Amino acid sequence: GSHMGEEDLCAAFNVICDNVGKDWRRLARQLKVSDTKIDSIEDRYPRNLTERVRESLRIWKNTEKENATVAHLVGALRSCQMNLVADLVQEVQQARDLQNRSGA
Repeated sequence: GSHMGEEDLCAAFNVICDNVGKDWRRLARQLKVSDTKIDSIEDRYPRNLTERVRESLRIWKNTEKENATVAHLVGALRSCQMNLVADLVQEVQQARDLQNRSGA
């Protein structure tokens, strides 16, 4: 199994934290977050999404773990109506498709 893990994934988790602003509550829902949590996470940080986000991530991947690959991050981001974001992470998934460069 690879050793380092804060690589390409950095753009997938740093993205969720880069734009934020109702950006996480979108991936959070899609990642399988219930309303009892968004309401909780939101309370834990009423004026700090950058922190509440890191909270789902602990759960977010807890469910799609095996399906929480880089593609899951960007692929999921798109469902959050956040293409501009998903687009920069799309580069994340391109980190390897860039060798031959062949996306959509």
